[PDB]
Formats: sequence, structure tokens, C-alpha cells
Amino acid sequence: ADTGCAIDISRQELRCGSGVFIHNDVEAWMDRYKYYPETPQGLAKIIQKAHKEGVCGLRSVSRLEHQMWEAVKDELNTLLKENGVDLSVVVEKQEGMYKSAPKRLTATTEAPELANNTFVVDGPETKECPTQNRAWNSLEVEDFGFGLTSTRMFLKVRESNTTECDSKIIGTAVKNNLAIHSDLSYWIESRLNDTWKLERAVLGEVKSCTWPETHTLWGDGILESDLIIPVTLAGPRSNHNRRPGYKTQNQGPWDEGRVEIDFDYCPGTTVTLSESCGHRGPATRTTTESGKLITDWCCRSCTLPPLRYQTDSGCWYGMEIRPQRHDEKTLVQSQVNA
Amino acid sequence: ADTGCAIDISRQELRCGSGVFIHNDVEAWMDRYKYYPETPQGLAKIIQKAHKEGVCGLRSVSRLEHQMWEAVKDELNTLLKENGVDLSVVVEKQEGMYKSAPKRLTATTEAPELANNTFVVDGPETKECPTQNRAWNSLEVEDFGFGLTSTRMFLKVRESNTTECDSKIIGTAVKNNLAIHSDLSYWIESRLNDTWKLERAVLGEVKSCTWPETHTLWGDGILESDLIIPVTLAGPRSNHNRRPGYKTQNQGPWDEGRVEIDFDYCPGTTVTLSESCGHRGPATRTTTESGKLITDWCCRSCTLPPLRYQTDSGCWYGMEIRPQRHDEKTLVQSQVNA
Ligand SMILES: *[C@@H]1O[C@H](CO)[C@@H](O)[C@H](O)[C@H]1NC(C)=O
Ligand SMILES: *[C@@H]1O[C@H](CO)[C@@H](O)[C@H](O)[C@H]1NC(C)=O
Repeated sequence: ADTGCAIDISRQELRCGSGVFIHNDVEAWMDRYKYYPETPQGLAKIIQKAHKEGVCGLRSVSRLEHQMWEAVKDELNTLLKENGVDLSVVVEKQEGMYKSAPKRLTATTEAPELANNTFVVDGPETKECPTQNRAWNSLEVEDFGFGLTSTRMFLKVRESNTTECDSKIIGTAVKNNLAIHSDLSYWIESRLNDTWKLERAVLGEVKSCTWPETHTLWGDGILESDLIIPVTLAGPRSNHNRRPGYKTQNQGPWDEGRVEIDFDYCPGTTVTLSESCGHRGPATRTTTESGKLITDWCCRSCTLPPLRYQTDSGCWYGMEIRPQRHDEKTLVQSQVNA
Repeated sequence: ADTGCAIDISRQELRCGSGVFIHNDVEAWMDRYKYYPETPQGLAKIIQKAHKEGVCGLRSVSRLEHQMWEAVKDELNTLLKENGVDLSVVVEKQEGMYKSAPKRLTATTEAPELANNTFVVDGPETKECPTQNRAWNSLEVEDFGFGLTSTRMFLKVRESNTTECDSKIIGTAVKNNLAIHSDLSYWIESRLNDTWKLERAVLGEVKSCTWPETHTLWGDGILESDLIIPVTLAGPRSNHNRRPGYKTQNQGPWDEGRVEIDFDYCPGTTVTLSESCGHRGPATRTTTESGKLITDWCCRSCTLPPLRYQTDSGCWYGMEIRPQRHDEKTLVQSQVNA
């Protein structure tokens, strides 16, 4: 268990002792955790067997998994060639959300040149290596290793087949009327004002694993329709994952990569209730492709402050938020349906 | 939010930053928290109005509530008499579980001698002040006050009528495969071995408030029948509140006061699986009223290590656990049905 000390402003006290500590590692720019294959030689053999099985490539679950592949790929290919394996691993850059894949790597056993055959990691959708023949979520943390600068997390091949996110790195807690669902890439923050509802969400990236019921507060009496963050995008089945006047945001800007969700106004914009406004549709950005600002938005039955996305490209409103004045084709809209 | 540093053996790392810390305050003998009425003068007027409305007395929710009454009672009665009110508060000692009561104190306004009329706090069941005419769970934490030695918790009268435990003091969390539901009196520990299941529970006292769904992990797909700690005794509606081969322990030794639940063998006893054994019945103690030890127990479909209670009087086995050799009347059995 965890032993330590902390300053709780809410209870206006400083306390020390055993218990459980949930940290915010999504805000920290530094990667305080790092992934490492348990064995490089074994992993090499896994892929050729994966290749043998007819697997063209792989899709990482998260940026950190993606990053892991980036560092090891040289070492893998060198082995692959010194072993004499024809295959060579290609790690393709991933921008946007990390999608899932039906195939899974199988557990077995108990500088670099170009090469003839490729194992493709991530990147865009290709007909060369369609996702239907790619692996995903095939690894899990066996244990941790002490790191001076960064905690080491040793991965291993999953024996079971799941869509569930790795439980180990998940931290979930509620105290002093603050409720948190978190992992290394997700920080979902809900608070008790007048009521309990979603307030803040930060996603280093968007991923398509599923969130465990075991690590889910308020999992009873669930309407999937009311879940802001969709289940298929690793949204937790919680009644914490809700806000009055909003539904599932299946058409949010998920393919933008980093997504910051909160309830406020997009800079220089206005949202207002109106029955003359239009019904929910794809999340729209305030700035258009030209960059023009859109001042007047509306919504029918949403609450205020309004659902807000922040993205490298700009900021977006929720699906229920619609432009007061615009024709629809002219603006940037999320093309994600999940 | 909480800010601090802690040593996580599981992840073999030391980390510092913002987040959420759940402390084990049920193990600490010292009362790092203390209850205080927001206003003694107001509280006095509350009771006489309660008395006026026909409220004979009160039942505390927890030992800490009970303790609050103990310290304040002199000061109350002094006021009550210096005010000239006929009523005086009698705080009766509470041993065993803290039961609920239908009446609630109403919020309003915006050394000591004996006396003629009494307002009774806790104690045994009386026909003089039946529980049906007593108050319970009428107060809640408004805010905290910094204390050097002990954190101050200021109470206030609840406007809504609930059976729910006070959310403020609740800490619930799961990390590194340790799941905890806790408050100032309850420490419920479930761990991930082969599976997720209950492992440890420590109750300073037993209370009849209800555990909030909002602060409950794994609250989906609930069979109330399988919940080890019953709902009616602030048992969390969690699939963490379960163990294979066991059901609701409605007839556990709850009226003993402090109850420590775990899975092991009661000192000098043996539990074994047998179809010849008997069906579930009232939790029985290993030592009889004489003190005689009972070596041989059995169970039908329970798992091992067996469900174990530890109590000041002695140790007890779970309901599914039965004596191998005994006649039933001869032994100490819980007389609690909840
Ligand atoms: C790829 O295959 C060709 C066969 O035509 C062979 O000449 C070449 O050496 C191979 N490359 C590697 C890196 O094995
Ligand atoms: C109790 O009532 C009697 C009435 O006969 C009165 O004399 C006495 O002063 C009362 N005591 C208090 C403490 O009010």
C-alpha cells in the first residue's frame, strides 16, 4: 500500500500515513513512466510468429505504447537481421486517436538496413496493412522497475483477449467531493457543486480500449446515451461521466490527438439557448479552415457554461451547440463516429 | 485538490504532485478528526423544538457523533438551564451497533444540575424513549477547521431527508490492484489476487446509514444477496463487497461494536468442506460462554481461507460456517438480523 503525506486544503489539514494516492501524470509534460518489453529477443520471435499468422502490423493503444515501439525498433530490426529474419518493423507516426484492432499477439517461448517484409506499427489506414490484420492491446504491465528519472513498466503478452484498458496504471478515487478516473493518458475530473457532474477532462491522446467496471465509481443505473465520453473511446461507465443537457459526444474532435474538455466559452464566442436553433450534430470548431472567428452559436436544451473542447487546431463546442447564423458545409466539423 | 508525496512499493517509485490521497484513519487510535456543532446556541434551540415536536431522544450514526454529544452535553444543559428551558440532554453510553431512527432534527433560526425533562442520546432500547421517537443522521459536515492536533469538523442540520452516510468524510479509491471503500469508521479492503474479492474490513463501530452509490466502485450488476457487508449496515453496493462461496452476512456479530473482517482461521480452529455439514445460520463464536474452545467446524460451499470475525469478546466464523460436532443452542450466536 501507499505511505506518505499530503496537504488537503479542503479539510484544511496536513496528514501523514498509509493509504492510497492518485497522481496527475497527464498534466506533467515529462514521461515519468516508461514502457519496456520484458525481453527483446522474445518480442522479436513474437512478431515473426505474428507475421507467420498473417499479421501485417499493429496499432498502439496509447502514445506511450507508441513511444515504446519508437525506441525499440532499431534493436528489434538488428536482431531480426542478425537472426536472419526477413521481416523488419516499421513504426509509423500516429497523429489523432489510437484505434483498436481485432488481432492479438500470441505469447510463446518459455544502424539498421532496409528489409524485404515489413511489420507496420500505427500510422494512417492503409490497404497495405489494413487494421483488420493489425494487432492492438496485446501487452500489459507485469511489474514496475525503479527508475531515478522515470519509473520503468515491464510489459508482457496478454493471455486473455480483452478490450479493457490495463488496470495496473489506472488510478480512481473520490475524496472531499472530488471524483477522478485516471490513467497515464486520461484525466477525468468531476466535482460536486450543487450536484455531481463532469467538469474537466484531459486526454494526452484518444484511445479505443474499454474502461473497467472494477475501477468505475457510480456504475449503477447506467444510460450509455448520457455518457459524455463514449464507451468505445475508453469512457468509464459512470454516472459521473455526465452533464445535464448533454448526451454521448460520438462526434467530438477525437481524431485531433490531445483533447481537453471543459465547460466554458470558446474564446470570442457566444452560446445561447434558442428553440430556433438546430439539433445536435458533429462538433464544430470556432475557427474555420480560413481561420475566421464565429461569434454567435446556439443550443436548444444544453446547460451553461457550454461544453468546450480545446485542441491544437483550435477550440470546439459540443454536439448540441450549433451556429446561430451559418450554413453547415462551410465550417470544420468532426468526422468521427464512435 | 490534494498535494503531496508518497512511496508506492507496487510501482517501486517515489512521486510528488497534485491528486487524491485516501488515508487509513480507522487504524489510527488517535481521533485526528473531531466533531463540532456550528453553533451551540442554535443547537440548543433545535433540541427543544425537537422535544416540542415530540422527540424523546436521538441515535448517533457513529462513535464520533456519539463522542461529540458527550463533550458538548454539559455546555448544552448549562445553556438549557441558564436559558430556563426545562429539558436537559442525557447522553447514554452506546455499546454495540449504532442503529437508525426515523425522526430528523429540523433546521431553524437564521457543573450542570439534574432536570425535569430528558432528551436521550443512544444507550439501550427503552420504552421511555423508543427509537421510533428518536432522531438520527440529522447532521452533516459543513466545512473543516484547521486543528494542530486534530482536524475540526463543523456539523450542520440536514435540510433533505436521507439514509445516506455523510459523503464529505468518505474516501474511496483503487490503485495498484488495491480497492478501498472508507470513511472515519469503515475501512473496507478488497484486493486483486487471482480475482477481485474482499480481503479485509475494519469497523470502529457498526452503523445503519447507507453507502452512497456515488462513492461506490463496481456498482453495476449488483446482487444484494452476494454483498458480504449488508446494505443496511452501510455496506457498499459494490461487487468488491463479495467473496466466492459466500452471501450476505445478515447474521454477523454486528452488535459487538468493533468488527474486523478477514479470511483466515480462528485461532485453534479448523474449517473443512463437507456435504454432511449444515446450512448457513447465525455467526457463531469459537469460545462459548464458559470459554470452552471449539476445534472442529465445517461448511458446505464456502471458499478457503474462511470468513473470519474478530471482536473484543473473541473470534467468529461466517454464516456458511457451521460446527462439525455441536448441538446449536449451546453456543454463542449472533442475534442480529439486518
Ligand atoms: C530480400 O530478398 C532478396 C531476394 O531477391 C535478397 O536478395 C535480399 O538479400 C533480401 N534482403 C534481406 C535484407 O534479407
Ligand atoms: C421541575 O418542576 C418543578 C415543578 O414542580 C419545579 O419546582 C422545579 O423547579 C423544576 N426543575 C427545573 C430544573 O426546572
